[PDB]
Amino acid sequence: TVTVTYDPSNAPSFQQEIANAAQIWNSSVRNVQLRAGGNADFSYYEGNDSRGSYAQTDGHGRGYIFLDYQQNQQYDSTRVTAHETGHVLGLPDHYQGPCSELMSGGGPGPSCTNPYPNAQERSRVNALWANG
Ligand SMILES: [Ca+2]
Ligand SMILES: [Zn+2]
Repeated sequence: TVTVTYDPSNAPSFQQEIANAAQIWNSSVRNVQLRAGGNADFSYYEGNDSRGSYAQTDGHGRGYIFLDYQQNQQYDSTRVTAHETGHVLGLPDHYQGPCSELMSGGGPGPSCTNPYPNAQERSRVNALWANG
């Protein structure tokens, strides 16, 4: 198991939802775990961007996530935050997917509140982190 360290301190409005998203990923996958702490690999920020939330990441643990205020009010914020964290873990956008896919993001609309990755998404993250 590898540990990826995140810094939540620059997204003060989202502390509970970041904790929730980290606990959802930690409860779902075996080969990587997320922990808050110093000398972090990736960081969370907040603000306004009409495009919504986004991730600037290499897809293997590094970079940052921007959490947009409007998207996190109109959609379930746990799903949004867990979704963007999925990009840092290596998973791509799949907007045409159903609500049971976390990586379909906002595609299924604001009635979809599911923040958990499905079995295939879990398997893919485990394989991407199998060798660190
Ligand atoms: Ca929620
Ligand atoms: Zn996405």
